[PDB]
Amino acid sequence: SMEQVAMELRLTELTRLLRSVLDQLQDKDPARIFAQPVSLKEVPDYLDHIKHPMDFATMRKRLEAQGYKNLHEFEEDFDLIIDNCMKYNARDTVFYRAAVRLRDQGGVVLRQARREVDSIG
Repeated sequence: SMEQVAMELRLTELTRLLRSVLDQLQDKDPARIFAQPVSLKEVPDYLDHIKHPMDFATMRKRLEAQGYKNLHEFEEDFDLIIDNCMKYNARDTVFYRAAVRLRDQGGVVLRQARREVDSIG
């Protein structure tokens, strides 16, 4: 139908905007701490601690399959990256501190993304 196509064009445009948001968030991780999944070869107990692991490559795969229907879903995955790290790693670690900085800096980007998504519909 024509409606399905219009819906698909909106999803494609949301995907465009989320790709730009993802790129901007990932620039706030210059150490690439959150770039890839935590390795189960190197942290064999990880899934005993963290039930829903997340990282920027896994988000990018979902994104390019147009798997985020709305900004809320995308933010849920970003929040998992941060929140998983702040539980697994202690406060005094480069990892925890990297998450805090990513959270704080990403807040600004996500604030304007919400306005853009609402604004453009």
